[PDB]
Amino acid sequence: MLEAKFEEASLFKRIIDGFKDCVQLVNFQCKEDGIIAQAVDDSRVLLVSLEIGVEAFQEYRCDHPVTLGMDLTSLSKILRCGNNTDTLTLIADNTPDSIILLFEDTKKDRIAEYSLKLMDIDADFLKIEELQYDSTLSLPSSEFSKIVRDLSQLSDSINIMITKETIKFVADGDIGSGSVIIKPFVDMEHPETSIKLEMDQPVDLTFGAKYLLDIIKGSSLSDRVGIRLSSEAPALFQFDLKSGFLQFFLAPKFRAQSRIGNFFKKL
Amino acid sequence: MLEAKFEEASLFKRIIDGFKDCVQLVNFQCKEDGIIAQAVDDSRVLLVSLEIGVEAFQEYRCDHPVTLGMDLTSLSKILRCGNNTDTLTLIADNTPDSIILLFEDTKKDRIAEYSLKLMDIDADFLKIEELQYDSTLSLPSSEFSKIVRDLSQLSDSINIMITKETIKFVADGDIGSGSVIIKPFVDMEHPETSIKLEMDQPVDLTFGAKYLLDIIKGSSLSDRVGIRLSSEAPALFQFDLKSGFLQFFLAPKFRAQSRIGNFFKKL
Amino acid sequence: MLEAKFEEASLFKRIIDGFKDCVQLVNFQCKEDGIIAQAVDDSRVLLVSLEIGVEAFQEYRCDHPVTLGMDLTSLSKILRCGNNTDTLTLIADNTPDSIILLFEDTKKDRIAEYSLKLMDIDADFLKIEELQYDSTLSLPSSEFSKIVRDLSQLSDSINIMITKETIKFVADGDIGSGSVIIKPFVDMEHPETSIKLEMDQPVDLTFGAKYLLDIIKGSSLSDRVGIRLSSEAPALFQFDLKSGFLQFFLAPKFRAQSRIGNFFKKL
Repeated sequence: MLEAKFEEASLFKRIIDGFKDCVQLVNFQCKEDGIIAQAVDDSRVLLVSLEIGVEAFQEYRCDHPVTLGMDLTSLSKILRCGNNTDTLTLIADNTPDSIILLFEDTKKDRIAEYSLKLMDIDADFLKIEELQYDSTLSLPSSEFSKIVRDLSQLSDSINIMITKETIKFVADGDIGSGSVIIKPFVDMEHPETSIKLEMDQPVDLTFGAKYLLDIIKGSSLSDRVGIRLSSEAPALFQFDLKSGFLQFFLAPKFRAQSRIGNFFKKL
Repeated sequence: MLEAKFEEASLFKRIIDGFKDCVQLVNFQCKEDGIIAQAVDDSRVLLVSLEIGVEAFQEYRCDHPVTLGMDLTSLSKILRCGNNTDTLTLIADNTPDSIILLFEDTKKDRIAEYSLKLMDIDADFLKIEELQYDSTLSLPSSEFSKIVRDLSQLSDSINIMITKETIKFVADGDIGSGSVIIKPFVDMEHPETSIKLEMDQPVDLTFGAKYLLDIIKGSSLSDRVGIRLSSEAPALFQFDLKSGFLQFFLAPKFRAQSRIGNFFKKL
Repeated sequence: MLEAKFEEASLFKRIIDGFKDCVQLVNFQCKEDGIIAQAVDDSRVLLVSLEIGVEAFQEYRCDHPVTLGMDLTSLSKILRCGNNTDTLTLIADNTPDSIILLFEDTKKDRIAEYSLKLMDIDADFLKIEELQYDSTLSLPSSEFSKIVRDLSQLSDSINIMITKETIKFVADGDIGSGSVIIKPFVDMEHPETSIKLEMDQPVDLTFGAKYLLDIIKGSSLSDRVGIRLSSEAPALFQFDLKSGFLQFFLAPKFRAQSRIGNFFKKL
């Protein structure tokens, strides 16, 4: 038996929005420490990884570990039934063939109970390699999605280059090219805006703009994206949650598109 | 000679919007005490019925009874030409071959005189029965249409069930289920937020969501919808005007779509 | 070498927006006194002509006169970048094969630099002899596009008739017809809402509503359009900038559309 209550239903909606469009059929495995999910797009270059701590809920309790296979686009149909600020409680049984979503309003005399039919999804789970990154940076999610959205008009590839307190996004395509250069700074007056490069080695990696355009959809979960780049492993884009996170692992282009399985092996 | 005058043109526009998406070709009957209209969907499940009392006009004069056959989508093209706040004056002659719409502003000697060609529409007036309904309820137009819009994600059929001070909407479909339970409560704080119910008899009917979604388009005429349900009659959805109304009669599904002609016969 | 700076990038976006939908491949000629552009639609009915004086730039310099052939729809992709209020600097070389667009934000130390590949466009330039117009008028750009957008609901032709302190737009079509008449006046409380007419002879011209709908897109540049109509010359619609303008020369219909090339000959 599972009983997870979100203080505001919009949170679980913003989370699910964060990686539908990249993958549609996801296994949500509910443990007693929270809910985790992992999924790889059909091109095998982008790996979504979800972690929600018990702490992120108003109340959470999972008797046994349970796997909830869900179609994200049908789940998001249900998740638009909220009143944005409603009490969303995910509830399920022992060997559930369906989960229940119970939207509660504070005004009471008003409760809505939706049932999502579950699905059997084969689970290819890939151990995420504990690895050190050459250059880890952090910037407001707001400005990153604007950098990505601008340059993707110009090319199918965006390149990230970290050199000595220089972060350089470049896109070169048929109609032309673009550069946006940002340098690390703290503005304590309003500190939710610092660019924090930390560079061991310089890194020059190129990614498909299409995957980055799906990654920036996680911006609705955190004020700042943390990006961690390594010369020869997938890049980590991370949006931080109340006490979990949404992580996109992006196989870079070396430029041949490499696949995420060339770094991460099955369980 | 007909000279109807809406001090605010927006009101004849919100009226037509309430059922342009339901029936296209409608006959507007203009007599001495006001205007009536009646139309049935091409599937003969929905019966729209319009009534505008004279009191709803700022000025109104109709010498002898006149019928205006109109293509609602062409009328709505013209009705989108105002400033919302213009005084729209509806005008016609004897044996009218076209109607006149006269938008007047109060912020300038501005007059946009439009002419809509009239149309010959076969009259299919059906009598109305409205026998003592087992149960009648009323709720905010806002709250009703969101209930309908939510559940229609889940199934093609919405079922309404009235019991002791409990109104239950339920939708059962391929991806899952949804039910909303509301309880009558009258609330002096603000009168617009009161759910009213009178159950002489408990009653449950199932309707096509596709039709309900056209019915909720009437939300733009009153802040509250009135619903009247009986076991062997069509359901009555009613949006009230200042001395008028727009009503939808909906043939229920009792697993089969029944057609309104099994309840209403010709004139 | 060319260095043209807009104080706000917003201006060059709304300028290009004003006629990207009318012609796609435009030659922008930078002389030292500013930038000029002229282009004709594929139907040879509408002639766009642009003029930006240096007075319109925050900063401006052009050593030798240079022509930049540009694809407007590719240019507007770049012009969608930046923060609308950045300092956009247009930059070019001797025989430039590319333009450089430099978005600066006057708040942080961030510079975004785009390069647009140029285009080889044959300079179909027309000598323009505007002559005397029988009638010239001016009204709010707001009100003109609302008149045009309204009346094109009804027909493919809109007729403008100037006669005795009366401006009369008429549209006659299949579903019906509409006429709006405006009279010349002045309200000093708000002096940008005034209709100004000056008539030597009355004029009655008919235009294609498709062309008018592209012309009204210039409203994003000025609060007022100036219209000048003569009997057998194209109509002039003009939106004024601080030091320059965007003007449309529109070959009238006489039931038959004339071609701009029947009034203006090659250079």
